[PDB]
Amino acid sequence: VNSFSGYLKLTDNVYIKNADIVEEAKKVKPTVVVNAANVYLKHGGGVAGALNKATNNAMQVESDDYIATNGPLKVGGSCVLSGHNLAKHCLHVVGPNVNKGEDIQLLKSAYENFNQHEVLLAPLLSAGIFGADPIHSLRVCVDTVRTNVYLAVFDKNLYDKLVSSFL
Ligand SMILES: COc1cncc(C(=O)NCCNC(=O)c2ncccc2O)c1
Repeated sequence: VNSFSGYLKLTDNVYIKNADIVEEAKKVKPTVVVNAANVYLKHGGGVAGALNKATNNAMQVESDDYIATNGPLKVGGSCVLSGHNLAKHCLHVVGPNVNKGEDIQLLKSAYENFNQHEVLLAPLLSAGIFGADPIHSLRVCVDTVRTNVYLAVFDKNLYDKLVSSFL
């Protein structure tokens, strides 16, 4: 038993809710919150901008030190940093950005990072400003992630579509 509340169960291990991931993180304090990161960990907008804003820019300060030491992530890759006031840890995962021409097949590799964590609160990778089809992202999630994932979908209209079209 865990503290996540109000989720619709899609599969044995995947759950989904219409929620603001920032508000959900502040209430649950999960072990892991997933950020929709880019390779530079520049948290300017979308999920990343909202998570970073909720940390009062501490996420960005930590991220800049990470990049200065390690260089950029790979598309499809990830790193574990602090969750600040939102979670114990933040798993920064780089899904392919369609608006940059990145290969959508890398979406499966991106979701594989979730398997290193027993339970996660996460957004749909490559959705929103990353330009992928969220229905496709949900399908890849269900077919790739084997650990317990609680998906927060900000847009109510999208949440209902995602639910109604789920196979
Ligand atoms: C590319 O295919 C698509 C099909 N249908 C919908 C989308 C989409 O992402 N729509 C934007 C949904 N809104 C939000 O996520 C949102 N989040 C936070 C605050 C306010 C907000 O409106 C994409």
